[PDB]
Amino acid sequence: MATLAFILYKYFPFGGLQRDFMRIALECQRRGHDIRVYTLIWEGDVPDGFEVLVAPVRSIFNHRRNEKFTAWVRADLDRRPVQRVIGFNKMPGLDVYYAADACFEEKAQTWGRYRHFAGYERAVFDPASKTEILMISEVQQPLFVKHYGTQAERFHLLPPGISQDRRAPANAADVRAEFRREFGLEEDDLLLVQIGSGFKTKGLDRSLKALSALPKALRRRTRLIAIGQDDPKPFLLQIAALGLNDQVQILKGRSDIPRFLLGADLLIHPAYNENTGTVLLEALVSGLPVLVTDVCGYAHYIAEADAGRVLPSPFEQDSLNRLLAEMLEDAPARAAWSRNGLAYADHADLYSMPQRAADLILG
Ligand SMILES: O=c1ccn([C@@H]2O[C@H](COP(=O)(O)OP(=O)(O)O[C@H]3O[C@H](CO)[C@H](O)[C@H](O)[C@H]3O)[C@@H](O)[C@H]2O)c(=O)[nH]1
Repeated sequence: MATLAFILYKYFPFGGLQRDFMRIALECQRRGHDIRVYTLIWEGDVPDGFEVLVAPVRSIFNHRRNEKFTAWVRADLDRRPVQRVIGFNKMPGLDVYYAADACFEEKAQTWGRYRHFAGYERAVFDPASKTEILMISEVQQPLFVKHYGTQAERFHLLPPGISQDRRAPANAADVRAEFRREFGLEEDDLLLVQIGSGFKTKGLDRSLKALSALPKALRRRTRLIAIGQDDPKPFLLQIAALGLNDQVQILKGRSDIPRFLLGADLLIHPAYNENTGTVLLEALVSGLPVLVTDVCGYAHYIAEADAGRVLPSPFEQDSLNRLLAEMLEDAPARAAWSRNGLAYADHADLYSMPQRAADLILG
C-alpha cells in the first residue's frame, strides 16, 4: 500500500502544529500517497482524499484518553497496515515524529500525568526507539540528547514552512488600507496584534500591561487585537481593571491572518515559552515589526534580520513596557524594521519545510 498514516491528537485550522501537518500531508499526497489521519478531534474542512478517523475513546483524564487512543490506533493499523506512520504528538509506534513540541522532561525540571508524558516522550526519544525525528527548533535537540541520549543521526533539522499567502503581495498597500478602513483605524492610530491560540503562555497578560503602561500620548493612539481559538473570558477582568475596554479586542480563530499582518503596526509576542513561533516569521515576511521574548525558538530570526526587537531574559514587565514605548515612539526605526523584514524574506529559505519533510518521510 502507499497509505501514509498521520497521527495528531487534535486537528483544527488555527494552530501551528495543525497547519504544518496539513502542508506535509498535502505534499506527500501530491507525491502519490493516500492519506489516513488518526485523531481525537477534527475541526474544519477535510481535504479531498483524506481518510480521517476520529477515535471513539473516552476518559476523564487526558493522559489516559491518550493511552486509549494509542491502543485504538494500533489495533486499526494491525488490521489495515500502512507504508509509514508519522506522528505530530509524542507516542509509541511512530516511524517519524515531527517535533512540534519542546522537550517535556526539560520543562518538567523547572504524578500520573508526568509519568504518562515522560513515558510517551521516551517512547520516541529512547536510544532503542527507531523513530526518526524532524526537528524545527534547533535549540531543543541538545535537550532531547541530554534527557534521553538519542543518537545524532536520528535528528533532521527542517527550515521554516511559512505559507506563500503570508508574503507581502503586490497589492499590500490596498489590503492594508481596506483592513484599516474596516477596523476604523486612521493614519495616526497604532495597532498591536497578538496572534495565536494560546493566549496565556503567549503572554497576552504581559501585552495588556505594556499597553496600559504606555505614556499618555502613545496610550491614546494605540489599540490591541488578540486573535486565537481561545477563551477571552479570563482576560476580561484584567482589561477592565487596566481601563482598556475601549482599546482591546479579542477575536476567535481567523483564516485572514495576512490582512491583520499587513494592517497592524507591531506584532507583540512576549511569550512565556514558545517552541518556534510561526507568527514571528509571518510578521517578518509581511513587513510587520516584531516585539518578542528571547525564549521563542524563532526570536533569533527577528534579531538577525533586524526586523524588530527581542526582549532578553529574565522577563521584567518594566523592560517590556519601556521597549514597547521605545518601538512605538520611533517611526523611522519601525519603517527600517519593516524594510528589513521584507528584504530578509526575499533571501532566506523560510518556505521549504513541507518539501524537505516529505523528502525525509518518503526517502
Ligand atoms: O486565528 C488564527 C491563529 C493562528 N493562525 C495560524 O496558526 C499558526 C500558529 O503557529 P505558531 O507557531 O505561531 O503558534 P502555535 O502555538 O499555534 O504553534 C505550535 O506549533 C508551531 C509549529 O509546529 C511551533 O512549534 C509553536 O511553537 C507551537 O506552539 C500560524 O500560521 C498562524 O498564522 C491562524 O491561521 N489563525
